[PDB]
This record gives sequence, C-alpha cells and structure tokens, in this order.
Amino acid sequence: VDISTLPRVKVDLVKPPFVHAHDQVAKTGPRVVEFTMTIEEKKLVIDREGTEIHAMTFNGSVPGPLMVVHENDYVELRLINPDTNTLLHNIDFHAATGALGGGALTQVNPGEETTLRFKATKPGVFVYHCAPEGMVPWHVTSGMNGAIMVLPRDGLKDEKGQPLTYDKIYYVGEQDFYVPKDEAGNYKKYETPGEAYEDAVKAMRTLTPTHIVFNGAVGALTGDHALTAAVGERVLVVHSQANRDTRPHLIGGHGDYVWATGKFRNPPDLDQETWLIPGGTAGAAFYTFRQPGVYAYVNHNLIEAFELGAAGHFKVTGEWNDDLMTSVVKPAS
Amino acid sequence: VDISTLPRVKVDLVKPPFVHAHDQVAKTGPRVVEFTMTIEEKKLVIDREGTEIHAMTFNGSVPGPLMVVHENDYVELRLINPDTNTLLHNIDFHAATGALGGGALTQVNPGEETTLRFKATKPGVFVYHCAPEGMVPWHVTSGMNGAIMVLPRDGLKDEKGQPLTYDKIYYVGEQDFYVPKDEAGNYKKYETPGEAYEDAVKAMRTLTPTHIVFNGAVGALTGDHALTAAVGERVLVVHSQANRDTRPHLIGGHGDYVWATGKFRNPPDLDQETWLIPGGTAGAAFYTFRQPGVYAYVNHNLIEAFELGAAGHFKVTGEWNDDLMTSVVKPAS
Amino acid sequence: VDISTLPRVKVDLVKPPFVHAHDQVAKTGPRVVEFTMTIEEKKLVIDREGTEIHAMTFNGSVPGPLMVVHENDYVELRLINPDTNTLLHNIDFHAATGALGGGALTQVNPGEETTLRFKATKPGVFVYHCAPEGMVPWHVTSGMNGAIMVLPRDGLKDEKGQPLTYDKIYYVGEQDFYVPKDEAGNYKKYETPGEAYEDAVKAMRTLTPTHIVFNGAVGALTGDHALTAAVGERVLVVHSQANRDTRPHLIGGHGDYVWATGKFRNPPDLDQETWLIPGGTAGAAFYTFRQPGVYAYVNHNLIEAFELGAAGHFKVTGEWNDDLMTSVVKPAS
Ligand SMILES: O=N[O-]
Ligand SMILES: O=N[O-]
Ligand SMILES: O=N[O-]
Ligand SMILES: O=N[O-]
Ligand SMILES: O=N[O-]
Ligand SMILES: O=N[O-]
Ligand SMILES: [Cu+2]
Ligand SMILES: [Cu+2]
Ligand SMILES: [Cu+2]
Ligand SMILES: [Cu+2]
Ligand SMILES: [Cu+2]
Ligand SMILES: [Cu+2]
Repeated sequence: VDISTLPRVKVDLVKPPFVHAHDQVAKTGPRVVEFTMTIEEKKLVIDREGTEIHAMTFNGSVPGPLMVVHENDYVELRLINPDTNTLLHNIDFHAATGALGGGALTQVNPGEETTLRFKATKPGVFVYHCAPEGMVPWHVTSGMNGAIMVLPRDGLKDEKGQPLTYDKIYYVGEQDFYVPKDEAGNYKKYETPGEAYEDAVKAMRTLTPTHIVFNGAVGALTGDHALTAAVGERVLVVHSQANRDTRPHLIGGHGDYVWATGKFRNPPDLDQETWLIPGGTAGAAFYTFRQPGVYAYVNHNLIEAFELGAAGHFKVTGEWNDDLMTSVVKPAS
Repeated sequence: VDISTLPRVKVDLVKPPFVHAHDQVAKTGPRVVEFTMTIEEKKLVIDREGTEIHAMTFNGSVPGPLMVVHENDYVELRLINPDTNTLLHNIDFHAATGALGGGALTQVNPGEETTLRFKATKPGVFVYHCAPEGMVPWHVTSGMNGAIMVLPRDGLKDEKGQPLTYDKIYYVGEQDFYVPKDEAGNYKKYETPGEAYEDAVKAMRTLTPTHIVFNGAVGALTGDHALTAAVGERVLVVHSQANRDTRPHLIGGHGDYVWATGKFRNPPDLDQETWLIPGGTAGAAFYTFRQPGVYAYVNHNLIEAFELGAAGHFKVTGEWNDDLMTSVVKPAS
Repeated sequence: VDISTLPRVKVDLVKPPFVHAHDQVAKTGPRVVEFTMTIEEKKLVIDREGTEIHAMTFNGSVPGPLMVVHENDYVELRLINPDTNTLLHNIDFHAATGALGGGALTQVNPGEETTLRFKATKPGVFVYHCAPEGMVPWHVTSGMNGAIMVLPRDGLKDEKGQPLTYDKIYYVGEQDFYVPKDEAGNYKKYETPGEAYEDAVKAMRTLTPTHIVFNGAVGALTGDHALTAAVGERVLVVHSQANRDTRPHLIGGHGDYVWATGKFRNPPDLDQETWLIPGGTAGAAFYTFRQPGVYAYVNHNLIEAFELGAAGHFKVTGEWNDDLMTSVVKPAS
C-alpha cells in the first residue's frame, strides 16, 4: 500500500493518568496517527521526605503519556531530544515489529530528532520505553517508559464476544526506582549522570527498589489528584510496569474483566481480586462501580503499596447500596 | 429484598488446614450465613530454632479459618476484639464490594465488637485480611489474613462445563514474616508493639522475608499434621498469599484443574506443574491422586520452600501403579 | 499392558539450545523412549569477569538437555553418576506421577547408576531437576535442571483447534546462581562442597541471585552462538526456570502463541509482549518472524537481563518490510 494515500490524524497527548480523546470503535478506515514527544531530563521529587532524583522522561512525565490507536493503523512518532538534555535516548515500542521495537532506528543525541513509523498489527496495551544499548535498565528505571493502546477496530469484547464499552479510562504507570544508598542507608547524591552511573548500576543490582510509585511520586494519585468515578460507570484502568512485576488490586472492588498481560484477542479473566502484570508488560482491567466512597488502588504487595509508594485513590460519587454491604452493628463495647 | 425473610445458618469454623462442612451444590436458596471470629494477639513459635513472634490472628490461627458460602448468599460476620488484646483491628474481604472490602466499617478497639454483612456476588476463593489505616502491611504480615470461598450455586465446573466434585478440601495459607534482624543477622526482640513498629517497617522494606511458612510455622503440615488422601480421591487445595507471590507445586503430582487466580467463572488451567498465585490472591487446584506415598507440597522457589519454610507433606494411601512409574533397575554399582 | 510388547527407540541427546530430532505429529503408536544421561560435576566460568563455580550438571551442560516424547509414551531414563563425581544425585520429572517425580527412586551415589521408567500422561513442557532430600535448592541452583517436552500425539494446536507447526525449536534454560559474597561484596571461594554448603545456604537465603543466565553463562547465546532464523520461519522457544520466576520477551517481536505455564491442553495466549513463567515451570512461545536483523531475547526485568545476564540474541536473515516499520526521518539535527 501507498501509505501516502491514507488519512493522517495528529494526536495531541495529555499527561497521565488522563488519556487523549479517541474512539473505541473505529470511525474511519486505517490511518497514519501522528504523535510527537519531546524528551525531558529533569529533577523530580518522588516522596514525602523530599528525595529528588534525575528523571528521564518522555514529554515531561513519569510515566510517559498513553498513546491510543487502532489495529492496523500506522503510528508515526516524531521524537525530539533537545539540546538542553545531556544524554542519548531512543524508543522501543513493544507494539511494533522489527529493529528492537524501534530502538535501533531512533537513537537521538541532544539536539537531534527522528521520525519512526510502524504498523500496529496486534491489539492490546503495550509498554514503550527508552533502550540505549548498554544503558537500558538505567533509562527505564529513571522513568523513561509509558504505554500504547492498540484497540481492536470494533472495540473491546467480553469472554462471550459481546461488547464492553468503557465510560472513562485512566493510565496508571508504576515505576520502580533504585536510589543509591550509602552503607548507613541514606540516599546518596550525585553531580553528573556519568558520576552517578556506577552507583546506579550497583543499586539496581540489589533488585530491591527504594521507591515504587504511581504517576511518578508517592501520593501522586491521591488528594486533589485522586481518580474519580460515579456509581454505575464503567472504567478501564490501563496499568504498566516496564521493568518489574506488579499485582494490581482495587480495594473495595474487583477487575470485572481483566487482560492481565494486556492483549485483547484473548478473552479476559473474570472477577479478579488481584492479577499479575509481569515486568515489561501493560495490562488492563475493566470495572463497573457499584458503591460510592474512597477506594485504594494498589500493588497488593502491601509493603510495596503502603511503605514504598504503590498506592492511589479513587473517589466515587453516588448512592450507597445496603443490600451489597452494610454495617449491621457498628463498632461498640 | 428484605433480607430478614431469608434463612439464617450459623457456621462453626474449624482450624486450618481443615475446612468447615458445606455443600458444593447449594441445597437451599440464598441464605444469610453467620460467622463469628474472635481476634487473638498471641506469641507464636514459627521455626525449629524457637524464634517467637507476636502474631495477630483471626480465631487463634495463622492463617485465619476458611469461610465457605455460595454465590449470592450474604456473609454476616461478628468480629470480636477482646480487651485482652492491645491493638485496633478490622477486616477487608476481597469477596465484598464497598468500604475497602469492609475495613472502613469494622474498626474495633480492644473491648469492642461489630457485625458486617455483605453480599457474595462473585464466585471464587478470595483473601480476607486486617487492614487498619496506616498500619496495613504490619497486620497482614503478622498473620492477620485468611480466605473465603464463594462456590457457584451448582458447584465447580471444568473447562467444558461438566462437573468437578472434590472428595476432600484443604486450605493452605502461606505467610511471609519479616522478623527484624540486627546487623550481624540475628533476630531482634521487642518489648511492646509500639517499640517494635519502626523495626518492623524497616524489616518489611527489605522485601526479603525471613520466614515463609504454611499454616503458621515451619513443618506445620508435616508429621502427624501431614495432609492425607487415598489413591483415586479428588482433592481441592485452596492456597492464599495475602501479601506476596507464590508458586505452588505438588511434588509427584500436578494441578489437574487450576484456578491460579481463584475465580470460578473462568475455565481452569489444565495439567499445571506449577502456577503463580499473585500476592493478594487466593487460588485453588484440583487433583485426583494416582499413586500412594509421600508427596511434598511447596512454593517452588525451592529456597523459599526448603530453607525458609514453605513446604508441607501429603501422605497418600493405596496401591502402587507400576505402569505409571517404576524403578526398572534400582540404584546399584 | 505388557510394556515389553511396545517399540523401543533410543534418543541421542544434543546440547542446548539445540534439541534432538523428533516428530511433532506422532508417526508411530506409543513407544518406550530410551534416554541416558551422565551426571557431571564440573567447574564453569559464568561471567565476563571470570567467576568460576562448581556446577552440577546433567550431561555436562547448564541447562541439561531437552528430552522430547509424545503423550502416553513411556520415558525410560538411565541415569549414571560416575565415580569421578563426589555427591549423591537423583532426578525429579515434573512430567511424571509418583515418588516425588522420580526422586525417591533414583538416588545414585558416585559409582552407581539407575533406570527409571514413567508414563508421560500429560502434554506440555515440564521442568526436570535433581532433588536430593535436604539439599534440594543447592543442587537446583548449581545448574542441575533441564526440561522435557511431551507433545500431543497430533502436534500443537492454536486457540481454535487448527494446527501450529514449528520450523525450528530452541531450548532456553535460565539459571539463577547465588555465588556467596563476603561483606565487601566479592565472591568467596571454597575448597570442597561440604566447606561451601553453609555459605551456599546463606547466599540462597538472601533470595537475590548474583547471576541470572541463559545456557549457563553471560553471553552464551550471543555472537557465534546467537540463535538464528529467517523471515517467515515459525520458531518455538521453550524456556524453563526451575527455581525462580522469569518474564521472557523477544525484543522486536512477540509471542504469537504462548503457553506461559507450558501445558498444551490449554489454549495459548495470543500476541504476548511478555509472559510470566513461574519458578518451577517450563513455558513455550511460538513466533513467526516478520523482519530480519538482530533481536534480543530477555527476561524483561531489564536489570536481570542486562546487568545479571539473562539476555540472548537472535540473528534473523531476510528482507526488510518497510510497511511494518521504517525510519521516516533518520536521526538528525
Ligand atoms: O485489600 N486491601 O488491602
Ligand atoms: O493477554 N491477555 O490478557
Ligand atoms: O519438584 N520438586 O521440587
Ligand atoms: O481466576 N481464575 O483462575
Ligand atoms: O524491549 N526491550 O527491552
Ligand atoms: O499451561 N498453559 O499455558
Ligand atoms: Cu533514555
Ligand atoms: Cu522492552
Ligand atoms: Cu489487625
Ligand atoms: Cu487486600
Ligand atoms: Cu544433584
Ligand atoms: Cu520441582
């Protein structure tokens, strides 16, 4: 096919956990879907203590933004590495086929840009991440990862082939950080990336994250940034982990339909309490809220959730159903 | 519905790995199934060395007892925290919907009780655990967790829709403990829970259990407490892990039908050697014994099994089948 | 049945990642398939630094060789422990039923041999490993493990029941090693196995591998030992991990059909980016190559891959498809 005969549509990305507007069921034939991302190296405070790291981001956030296309669209990414950055970067899409997912074709030094195109031949949610040869885990675990959703052209289906339509979608990126520590246990600090590299490697080799966070920091998805829904709304939560296993759980709810390893040609698992998303994968869970109130959304290694940071909240509006749950006798002497 | 028009049935719980009597296929319409549990803080010796911890239990055991109901029954739990305990506790059921699984409605100080009711709308095995705000992993990893089984009203089914009926059922709760260590590696000790809390947190944050045990102690499911079966018997083993991944394996057997993430509306996985139960989940495996003798039932991280405690035994009675396995030439020079 | 009336076929094993010749669809009725393995304790250099360990092998390799039979064949293994070895060994097949998978019947001291027969009643890929009572994880994590493939008699099938036929097969054994370290972090060394045992146990109990490798060493499946394919070829990659979870990923490709927990009566998962093989399991992934070039095949904990050793390469010959992927604008200022 002459790709130049296809429609082009430019997407304007949004910061996680929000997701750019899209159609679940494709309203057009295949398209070339145009995205641009600008790499930003920046300092980020990641915990309540004020611990500050040198993050490596796509488009200024950890995680990078969720990209959404349909199966057999073409993804055309302009990747910009401004001269205000100091490292070489690239991008690997797990959705793509060939050239290490794109990494072999997208190496950009500061002051360079590149444009990659690939055909999104398989439906699912997929990780994307930076992957410069010899320095891969350092870039990934500095926050340089996100996800892409490739919807089936006729949207999502349940285990019986009937439609599933979400009302809202959120993208939760989970990030394991490995902040080097001195022998006494305090975080070290470093003056340039090259002076940091050996201690970064040492810290990674412990296989013990110092922080595990959603949307780039402890508490990022709480308070005025809690996720929201109403009773009766259908919500899809896309969750990715580019480097390490996680086990998401909606405290007070379920995954009514879960693609734990993220690939929509497979039937979803029903009624999950918790599911395993392997490191290097994106998963997706569909839930219809039935009760109002505060929910916690966590990695259900509860240490990882409540001591290391892998916990967010939903605030859900609506009516309470006492048939589904009630306090018969409130706590009393 | 007026729940007061429904039958009430009081269950009398039993200590794991045994399971209270129940019917696989529901012999009545929906019921309110009444349970009572009394929280007990107690010292427990967990290994052969004599290491003693301050455990936090439901009904005196680690794990707490298995509760069994059918889909769309109501679970009505009276939870008692006697004044001989010193901490605040609550309960979260992963089977339930709303109020963080019940935790937001069941906070009981010593000397208090409460009664919670919820509708068991989804079939499967599910974790329950204590979850007091700000102290969640400490209570869970002190042993304060168990499981609940919500059977389909017409019992279990295989991947083709035909019945699966177990002859025996056992509940294996697997517990990761994080016993604080001094720099030399010996377990520390503490005089009150509040004096222990910071070191407990420190120990948890290593993400490295000091002990991983079945039924509350190294060797608990061995010797005179080994699990038992006969050749030809159909056995369901429910396995839960409230905080950390495990990978069960019957040494010498298989999981003929496994719901690794525990939810019975999904078809089981067939012929598993090993399966992954994510932390925060209950799973269930169905096996028909074909050979007599000693079996080991383990977490198949064999370090976790044989060095940290996650190993039990079956003793199986009956005839040996030499067609299925035989020593053709016994070991010899 | 009188097994003595069945055909006997002797297999001549090959060193991983290659696999002995076999038929996907069975060309005969059930057979007794005869294998012989000779245990070899040997020194192995496992990393680029020259770190040398005392490995425990089946047939001289880590992993041991892949054995291939069909469902309801009998596997008859002659296991030889020459008098040039110093330890007791045995074998457990996860494919087998009874006697701890064979371990209770195959204990051989140096200078002894034994012959075990079992019926391969369940199709799938399965782990085999040494398992001497009281010393199990030490033998396994010294490299004493491999896998066996039990093919359905009519070969592999997709999720719809139509045939899947591979053109090439490779066996990737992934090994976690626990090389004891001194307080400063250097690997220790030891003069006999018994003098090594306590420090080996200590090192294992950290649950933190020092090395995680494919085919027995860092870089073993790279360079002149890279895996190979051509565009359009259908490749099955069998992957095992006898002790610890892994999450394989073909960088630049997919698992088109994956049996993550290895058992062929289940439908495969489609279009996987990454899958979880639990410790104690073998899995298998089927892929049809669509692009030429270098691929990396990794455990997608990228620390485990690129810093600890769990990475190999494919070199794929053929035509580049610019419709599937192209650089629209190569990197430039
Ligand atoms: O289910 N909450 O930990
Ligand atoms: O890959 N499906 O969950
Ligand atoms: O299969 N037993 O380790
Ligand atoms: O959730 N089913 O295994
Ligand atoms: O997808 N490669 O890390
Ligand atoms: O066990 N089947 O992937
Ligand atoms: Cu980068
Ligand atoms: Cu990747
Ligand atoms: Cu408690
Ligand atoms: Cu929970
Ligand atoms: Cu051995
Ligand atoms: Cu085993």
